[PDB]
Amino acid sequence: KVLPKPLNAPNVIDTGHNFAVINISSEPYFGDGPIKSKKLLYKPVNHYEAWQHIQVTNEIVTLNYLEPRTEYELCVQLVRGEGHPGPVRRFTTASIGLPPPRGLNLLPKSQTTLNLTWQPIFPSSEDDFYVEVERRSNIKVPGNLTSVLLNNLHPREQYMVRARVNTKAQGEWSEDLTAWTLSDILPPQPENIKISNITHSSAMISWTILDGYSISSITIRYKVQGKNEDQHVDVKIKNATITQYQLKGLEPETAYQVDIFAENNIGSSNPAFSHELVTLPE
Amino acid sequence: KVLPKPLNAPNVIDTGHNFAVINISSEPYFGDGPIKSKKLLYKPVNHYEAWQHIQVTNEIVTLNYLEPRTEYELCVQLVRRGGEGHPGPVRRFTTASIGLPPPRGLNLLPKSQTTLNLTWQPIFPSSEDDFYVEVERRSVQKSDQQNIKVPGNLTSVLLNNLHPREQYMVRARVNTKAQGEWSEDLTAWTLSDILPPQPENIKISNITHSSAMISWTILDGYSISSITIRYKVQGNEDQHVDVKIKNATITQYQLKGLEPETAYQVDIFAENNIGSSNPAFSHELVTLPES
Repeated sequence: KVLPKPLNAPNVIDTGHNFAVINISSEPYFGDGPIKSKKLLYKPVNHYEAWQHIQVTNEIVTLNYLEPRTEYELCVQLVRGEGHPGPVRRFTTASIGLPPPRGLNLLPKSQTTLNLTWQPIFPSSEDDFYVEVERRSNIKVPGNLTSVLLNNLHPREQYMVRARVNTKAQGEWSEDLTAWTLSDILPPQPENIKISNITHSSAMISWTILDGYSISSITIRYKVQGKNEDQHVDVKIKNATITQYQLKGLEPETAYQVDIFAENNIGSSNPAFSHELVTLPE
Repeated sequence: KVLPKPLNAPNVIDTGHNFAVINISSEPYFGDGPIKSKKLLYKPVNHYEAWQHIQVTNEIVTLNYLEPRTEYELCVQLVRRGGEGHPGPVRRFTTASIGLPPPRGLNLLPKSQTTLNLTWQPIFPSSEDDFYVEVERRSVQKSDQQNIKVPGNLTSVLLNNLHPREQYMVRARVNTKAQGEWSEDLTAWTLSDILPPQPENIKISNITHSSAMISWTILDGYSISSITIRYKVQGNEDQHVDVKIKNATITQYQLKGLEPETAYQVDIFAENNIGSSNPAFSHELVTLPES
């Protein structure tokens, strides 16, 4: 009595990202009936492990608890003991959405050009991928790239850009990245110049700058009041987010001339001078 | 003894706006000398009043206390050593102009992305010189200065050929041959060519059960003329409220009359000549309970 063995490989009916629905194609078989038990054997390809299995009452079965984008192999055994496995079916599960690229940075390269960069990407699957970049009013860049040049923009403009990673699935959008093109003109001077916490040795100085002019740096020049002074002091603040400063080491009962500048890709601003800093006796 | 009278008119040799230097031209004369005293008579033309007079010891006198751009007439009388003779020929001269004050009601207003219009009240000067208006356009750093002269019968000058979203300093003065006083600088922005950035630095503080204080920052230079604060109860909704602020210098706002223990969706917009900005959202408006 020849042990029965299916004619056709199992058929995949519906595939998800975590589940596969299979028609095991038990019948028709070759050999002698009747059949008292049908077994579907399944296993992720290139995984060194024993085959998993379940008994199938009928013809249709759903494999749950699967992994994304994984290829699985399927075959069926029938019992009249156990016979030879039928033809093998291979299928791959579905892609899930990828999170946006890491270390996203949008930076000015010119007055008409922004550069968007991200960290190199290592997916959990061998999907072919590209990055979709959206300027918020679309350009598709090959996934082997980590930088995209956004051209033909206008000087002194503010742009918002987001990205996502596309395979077959569509990716999760990044949060917007806001950046400015470089300025075409000199920056405006610092504003709201107040001086507080005067001592005999020190004083606090604060200001605000206007956004939109690519102000990358701030110079605070101070100097003892005289028509005859051989020395002045330039403090150079290369991070234009700092908006206050403690002046220390001054001379008591002394009048100072304080000037505050702001610079960008074009040049410096006019002096935002302050009405006199005069330290206290002692 | 035929009474002595000068033959030439006095000569004006220097001229200011408040003074005149005169050679009285006493000699040569007609008649019989010698000369005991010389007298220069002078008067503002078209002034119904008596002639003023000054004694001149020698030949050169300096008339002070004069008025700007005023026509005067001069003549000289002589006394001999042994009364007063005929006045000599008359010399007319006009004093010099002083610098006029700047135009009044000065106003600089943006008309387009590339045009500013400068206006002023019609000018009625204290003299009758042919005058003009000089308009000086500079940048904030006083870079590309452009001077334009406009005929004095005009009250408006269009300063086109500029650039969108830029600031310009404009001052004016009224000139004759005497240069006028420069007016105070007027600064104005050209109209935007693009939509305004959304307001930023949005802060919601002083939360109560009834209110809150919304602060924000907008960017100068985009010709932003209005601010819209739109808030609804978080939920579709059958109603919402639009606070409309026409003074774009207001950066705070006190929302009042708010239901206790409730969540609001607050959006803030910026409006200019091109249109409206993207909304500046905040889900952060959640009041405190009646307690």
